[PDB]
Amino acid sequence: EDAMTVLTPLTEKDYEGLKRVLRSLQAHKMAWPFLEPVDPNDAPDYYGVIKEPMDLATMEERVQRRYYEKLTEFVADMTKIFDNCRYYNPSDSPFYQCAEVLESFFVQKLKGFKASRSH
Ligand SMILES: Nc1nonc1N1CCCCC1
Repeated sequence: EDAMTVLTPLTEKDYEGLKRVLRSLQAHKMAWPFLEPVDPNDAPDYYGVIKEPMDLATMEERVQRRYYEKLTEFVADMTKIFDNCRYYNPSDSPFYQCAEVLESFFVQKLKGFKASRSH
Protein backbone atom coordinates (compact mmCIF):
# COMPACT_ATOMS: atom_id res chain seq x y z
CA GLU A 1 0.00 0.00 0.00
CA ASP A 2 1.26 3.52 -0.87
CA ALA A 3 1.67 6.65 1.35
CA MET A 4 -1.92 7.94 1.03
CA THR A 5 -3.65 4.60 1.93
CA VAL A 6 -1.94 3.99 5.23
CA LEU A 7 -1.55 7.61 6.29
CA THR A 8 -4.37 9.83 5.12
CA PRO A 9 -7.30 10.22 7.52
CA LEU A 10 -10.64 9.42 5.93
CA THR A 11 -12.65 12.57 5.15
CA GLU A 12 -16.46 12.86 4.75
CA LYS A 13 -15.99 12.76 0.94
CA ASP A 14 -13.92 9.57 1.32
CA TYR A 15 -16.83 8.08 3.33
CA GLU A 16 -19.29 8.70 0.47
CA GLY A 17 -16.92 6.64 -1.75
CA LEU A 18 -16.61 3.81 0.82
CA LYS A 19 -20.42 3.59 1.04
CA ARG A 20 -20.57 3.26 -2.74
CA VAL A 21 -17.88 0.49 -2.76
CA LEU A 22 -19.67 -1.48 -0.03
CA ARG A 23 -23.10 -1.28 -1.75
CA SER A 24 -21.51 -2.55 -5.00
CA LEU A 25 -20.20 -5.64 -3.22
CA GLN A 26 -23.55 -6.22 -1.45
CA ALA A 27 -25.26 -6.15 -4.93
CA HIS A 28 -22.87 -8.67 -6.56
CA LYS A 29 -24.42 -12.08 -7.45
CA MET A 30 -21.61 -13.99 -5.70
CA ALA A 31 -21.79 -11.95 -2.42
CA TRP A 32 -24.61 -14.10 -0.94
CA PRO A 33 -22.35 -16.11 1.44
CA PHE A 34 -20.93 -12.92 3.03
CA LEU A 35 -23.93 -10.58 3.46
CA GLU A 36 -24.59 -11.57 7.10
CA PRO A 37 -22.65 -13.26 9.94
CA VAL A 38 -22.11 -17.05 9.55
CA ASP A 39 -25.08 -18.87 11.18
CA PRO A 40 -23.63 -21.30 13.75
CA ASN A 41 -26.61 -23.70 13.25
CA ASP A 42 -25.22 -24.21 9.68
CA ALA A 43 -21.72 -25.00 11.07
CA PRO A 44 -21.37 -25.72 14.81
CA ASP A 45 -17.50 -25.68 14.60
CA TYR A 46 -17.04 -22.39 12.64
CA TYR A 47 -16.57 -20.01 15.65
CA GLY A 48 -14.11 -22.46 17.27
CA VAL A 49 -11.69 -22.31 14.28
CA ILE A 50 -12.16 -18.70 12.98
CA LYS A 51 -10.94 -16.32 15.65
CA GLU A 52 -11.89 -12.98 13.96
CA PRO A 53 -15.15 -13.43 11.97
CA MET A 54 -16.26 -10.68 9.55
CA ASP A 55 -19.20 -10.06 7.14
CA LEU A 56 -20.61 -7.24 5.02
CA ALA A 57 -23.41 -6.26 7.48
CA THR A 58 -20.82 -5.78 10.27
CA MET A 59 -18.84 -3.63 7.81
CA GLU A 60 -21.96 -1.57 6.97
CA GLU A 61 -22.58 -0.90 10.70
CA ARG A 62 -18.94 0.20 11.07
CA VAL A 63 -19.10 2.52 8.01
CA GLN A 64 -22.33 4.13 9.32
CA ARG A 65 -20.70 4.71 12.77
CA ARG A 66 -17.48 6.11 11.15
CA TYR A 67 -15.38 3.35 12.82
CA TYR A 68 -12.63 3.47 10.19
CA GLU A 69 -9.95 6.24 10.43
CA LYS A 70 -7.67 5.07 7.58
CA LEU A 71 -8.34 3.24 4.28
CA THR A 72 -5.97 0.45 5.36
CA GLU A 73 -8.38 -0.44 8.23
CA PHE A 74 -11.36 -0.80 5.82
CA VAL A 75 -9.27 -2.95 3.45
CA ALA A 76 -8.14 -5.17 6.41
CA ASP A 77 -11.78 -5.92 7.44
CA MET A 78 -12.70 -6.71 3.81
CA THR A 79 -9.67 -8.98 3.37
CA LYS A 80 -10.67 -10.88 6.56
CA ILE A 81 -13.96 -11.92 4.92
CA PHE A 82 -12.13 -13.59 2.01
CA ASP A 83 -9.21 -15.03 4.03
CA ASN A 84 -11.56 -16.56 6.63
CA CYS A 85 -13.52 -18.23 3.82
CA ARG A 86 -10.43 -19.69 2.08
CA TYR A 87 -9.08 -21.05 5.43
CA TYR A 88 -12.38 -22.68 6.54
CA ASN A 89 -13.54 -24.15 3.19
CA PRO A 90 -11.73 -26.48 0.72
CA SER A 91 -10.53 -25.05 -2.62
CA ASP A 92 -13.23 -26.90 -4.62
CA SER A 93 -16.21 -25.59 -2.59
CA PRO A 94 -18.61 -22.98 -4.06
CA PHE A 95 -17.93 -20.80 -0.95
CA TYR A 96 -14.19 -20.69 -1.83
CA GLN A 97 -15.12 -19.84 -5.49
CA CYS A 98 -17.29 -16.93 -4.35
CA ALA A 99 -14.38 -15.52 -2.30
CA GLU A 100 -12.10 -15.64 -5.39
CA VAL A 101 -14.63 -13.79 -7.59
CA LEU A 102 -15.68 -11.23 -5.01
CA GLU A 103 -12.08 -10.35 -3.97
CA SER A 104 -11.18 -9.67 -7.66
CA PHE A 105 -14.27 -7.38 -7.86
CA PHE A 106 -13.28 -5.58 -4.63
CA VAL A 107 -9.77 -4.93 -6.06
CA GLN A 108 -11.29 -3.38 -9.22
CA LYS A 109 -13.55 -1.11 -7.14
CA LEU A 110 -10.78 -0.21 -4.65
CA LYS A 111 -8.50 0.93 -7.51
CA GLY A 112 -11.39 3.11 -8.76
CA PHE A 113 -11.82 4.59 -5.26
CA LYS A 114 -8.09 5.36 -4.88
CA ALA A 115 -8.00 7.08 -8.31
CA SER A 116 -10.99 9.32 -7.39
CA ARG A 117 -9.22 10.33 -4.15
CA SER A 118 -6.08 11.54 -5.93
CA HIS A 119 -7.62 13.87 -8.59
N1 LIG B 1 -21.03 -18.15 4.76
C1 LIG B 1 -19.77 -18.64 4.57
N2 LIG B 1 -18.84 -17.99 3.94
O1 LIG B 1 -17.72 -18.80 3.94
N3 LIG B 1 -18.00 -19.99 4.60
C2 LIG B 1 -19.24 -19.92 4.99
N4 LIG B 1 -19.89 -20.92 5.69
C3 LIG B 1 -21.35 -21.03 5.85
C4 LIG B 1 -21.80 -22.47 5.79
C5 LIG B 1 -21.19 -23.30 6.90
C6 LIG B 1 -19.94 -22.64 7.46
C7 LIG B 1 -19.13 -21.98 6.36
